[PDB]
Amino acid sequence: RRRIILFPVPFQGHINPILQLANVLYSKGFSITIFHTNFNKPKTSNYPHFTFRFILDNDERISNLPTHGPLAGMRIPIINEHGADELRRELELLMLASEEDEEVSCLITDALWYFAQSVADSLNLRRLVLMTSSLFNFHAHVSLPQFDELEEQASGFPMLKVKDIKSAYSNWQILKEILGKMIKQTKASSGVIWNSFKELEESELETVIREIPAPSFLIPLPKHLTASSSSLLDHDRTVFQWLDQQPPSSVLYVSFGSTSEVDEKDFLEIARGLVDSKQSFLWVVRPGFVKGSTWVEPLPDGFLGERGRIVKWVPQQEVLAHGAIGAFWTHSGWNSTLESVCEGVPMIFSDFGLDQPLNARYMSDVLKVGVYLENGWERGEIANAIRRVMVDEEGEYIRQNARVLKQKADVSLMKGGSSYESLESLVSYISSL
Ligand SMILES: O=c1ccn([C@@H]2O[C@H](COP(=O)(O)OP(=O)(O)O)[C@@H](O)[C@H]2O)c(=O)[nH]1
Repeated sequence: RRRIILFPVPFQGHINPILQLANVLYSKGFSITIFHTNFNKPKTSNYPHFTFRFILDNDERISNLPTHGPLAGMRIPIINEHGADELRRELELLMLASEEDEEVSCLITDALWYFAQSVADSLNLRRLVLMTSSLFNFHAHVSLPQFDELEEQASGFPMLKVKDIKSAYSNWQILKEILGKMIKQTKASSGVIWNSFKELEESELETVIREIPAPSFLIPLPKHLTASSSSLLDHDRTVFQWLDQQPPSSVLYVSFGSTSEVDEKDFLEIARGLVDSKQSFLWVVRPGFVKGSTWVEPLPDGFLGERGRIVKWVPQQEVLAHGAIGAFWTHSGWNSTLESVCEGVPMIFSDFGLDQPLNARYMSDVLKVGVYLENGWERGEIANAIRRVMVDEEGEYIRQNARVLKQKADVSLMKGGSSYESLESLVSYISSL
């Protein structure tokens, strides 16, 4: 009796949170249509209860781009600057074809689809925005003019060091423009859904209240459901029979997300830090991860030994919840970070720029749930980080913080919790649009 249209950005880390939201909203009585590009499409047969519509790449034009590297997502700007007419065409089709007693309540877009705002306005259709990065991260964007007028303790941001900012915003006419339209149009939206929870980013709520005149809602989506049904790669599910053989809290999970890439100098250094830590590890290396190779070709044989295993892909949150996991070495993508937080797993942080440095520093020095490794890649430093989080008594407090943080995330979903009442408002709000 009330349908919601959800249009994600076709990259994991963007597909994952939006389909989590859609499932949650489905949990609350709404119908779901997903607008998706054919590129990077998820497995629609995992969502029998969703209707999928494929758009904007079907009859191609400027999107005959490469499918796998740092230059896909050039689709993002292209579609932003050229997709408006098709989007309006497709939305109008769907609103024609519903109704008997089925309105369309709103359109929820990834905040990167800033072109969607004027399209929805043109159809008198409320639009809601979904942020896939943190509130802290929005607090640094919407402060990127004090930074410009000007190495350690960033002025007006004691959380961060200058290294942090100068690595985060190091491509800054490259995405200056589209980062700002993004903000411009989520301010002008009818509401913003944030994938976190109030007690995770309490220090950041004031900014969001004062910068964004639309209502905000903080929902830790990974506490509602994992993102597994929206996996673009196939799960290596054999890891769990191997995890069932390990003692509790004695495996380090290692994974640098869906898009990062490292050059062989560094890939072989990470291996040795793993071996040098003498901890057991389950290492996800996406085929593509390494400069030179397809998968993990520069790796010698048995080099990991009896304690190491390597795979192309897992159901990450489910692994983070297995009792064998004692720590998570991550590139600090916001989804991974939130998943590890919601499962109570402490982290070792690396990063590849772009919100990742700020996620790492916030979890490292504010919440104190991990060790920020990046002054580079060095074996002994890597081994020291793994052991301080996993074994050292010095790091008992980080492990303890991780457990309490998860409890805070659990409590927030209970009646009178921040996340509970946030979701309750969101449903109420959408139902009156
Ligand atoms: O082997 C893997 C590696 C990662 N992921 C998921 O991929 C997403 C990556 O999102 P994130 O923001 O952390 O990283 P990004 O790829 O955007 O840098 C997370 O939900 C992970 O749980 C997964 O399911 N299996």
